[PDB]
Formats: sequence, structure tokens, C-alpha cells
Amino acid sequence: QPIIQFDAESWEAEFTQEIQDKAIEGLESGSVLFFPKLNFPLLTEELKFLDPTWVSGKNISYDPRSATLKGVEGKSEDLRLLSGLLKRYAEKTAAFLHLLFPFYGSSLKIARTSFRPVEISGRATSARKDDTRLHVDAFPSSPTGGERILRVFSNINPQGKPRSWRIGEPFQNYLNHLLPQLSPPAPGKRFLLYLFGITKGYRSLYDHYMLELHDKGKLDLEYQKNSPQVAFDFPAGSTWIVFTDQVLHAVDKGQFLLEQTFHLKVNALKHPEKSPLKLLETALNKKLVSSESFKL
Repeated sequence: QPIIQFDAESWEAEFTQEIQDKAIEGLESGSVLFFPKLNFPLLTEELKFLDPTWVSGKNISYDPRSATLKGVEGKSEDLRLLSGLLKRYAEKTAAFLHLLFPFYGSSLKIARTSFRPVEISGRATSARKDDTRLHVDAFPSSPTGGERILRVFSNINPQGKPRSWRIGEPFQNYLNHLLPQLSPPAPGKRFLLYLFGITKGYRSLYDHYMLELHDKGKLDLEYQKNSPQVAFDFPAGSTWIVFTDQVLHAVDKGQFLLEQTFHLKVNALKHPEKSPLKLLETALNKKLVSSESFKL
């Protein structure tokens, strides 16, 4: 069931336990939770930001923990306004997630907010960075140590244009398809990436294999073409929630997206065995993050 639809229309909506159970079971099973009527309105004074010329380099990014705006230049008043837009998205998504997922409690750790004003269809990068190819999230400069990547997305296009995604097959099937292509890292290489500041932190073995899955999957052209996948247009004014380290996804077109990343430790999950970390540790019969807590 790749997409599970929900009725909630408000960022401060309260949920029944039945809907909370439906959401957490679907999320952890690798479904996209879809809120077609959950719009994120903009203040009149923020409308000017619906313009790709605000990107100065990296996407526009905001750290709610440090209240720091990055990736955009301009006068202080405009940076204040844009900071306020992304801070409000951080606040609304964080409140929504605490209303929907009380099982996670205080284990949800907010990370960076992003605003994406560039039209997807006019982009072209390397095959590795190509976001029209199905992948899970794995970033070579930013290892996770096994922690989950949970993202909330809102399509805020003002001309009613949808955001066109494709959603692929379950993570376990993707892992199994690419398992013959995986290889261990070269000895000492991850240590040098850490010493030289290429990675922010140490790239665990989990992060190494997630990166190999990401990259080799994008380069597997037959898999990109023929593997099971559904094409879905997220309407303007909708919101969706997804473990993007688990749900295979790609984006084909669209413009103007708000996004909020959260991190969640594996042991806070209702079904930790469904996480990419545990599935990889099972497949390779190996501990993949050395800092892992030990259970007696």
C-alpha cells in the first residue's frame, strides 16, 4: 500500500488512536502518509519568495535548533522574513508530528528545514545526484549513524501545479536486488574521510552500504526502468510524510516545496526490525554502527 491517505486538514488537528495507529504502522511499513487537504499558507509578505532567484549557490536551508538561515543572500529584512517562513514550517510540522506520533514522544529530533523554489523538470545533474532516479536518502558528506531520516513535505505551488513523484518497491526488495553489487569499503578510507573533514562525523558501515545502494541503484538502468513503481502527483496544498531513507522515491516535475527533516533513533521505532539499519544488519549478519547501544 504505497500511499495511505488521511483526512486531517489542520496542523493542530487532534487524532484518534485509530488514526495514530494507522499512521505509525503505515509509516514504519514504508508507506507515504498523504494529507491532500493539509495546506501550508503563506503570509502576503512571503509571496515574493515564490521566485527561484532567491537561491544564491545548496538549497535554501534553515536550522531551527540554532535559528540560522543559509543558502540565500539579501538585505536583513528579507532574510528575517524568509527565516520566519521556514521557522513557522518547522514549528507547524513539529507540532503535527507530536500530535500524530505520540509513541515516538521526545525522540523526534528536528533537523534542517528547506525551501525549494527551482522547478524540478529543468534540472540536470550527475547520475548519482539525479533525483529522477529512484533512491533512498544517503548523503556522502552527512552520515546518519543508523538514525532514521523522517521528512514532511508541503507543496506550496501558487498556480495549482502538482509535485510529481514516483514511489518504488519496499526497501527489503531493493536491498535484495542490489545485494550482489555491494562491497565493503576500502580499508582506512572512511577514517581518512573523517580526518580530512570530508564527512561530518564518521561514515559508519551502515552509511557506507546505504550510499552503495543509493549510487548503484541509480546506475542500474534496467532496475530504474522496470522495477515496480507508482507515479503520483501531490496536489498543490497537500502535505505528505515519509521515512525517506526507506521509501524508494524520485521526483519528475514541480516547483515550490517546503520540507522539514526530523531524525529518530532506531530503538524509538515501534518495529525496529523494519528499519533499513536492522534489515542491513540481518542481510550482512554484522553490526553496522559501532556506537550502537548494547543490550544484555
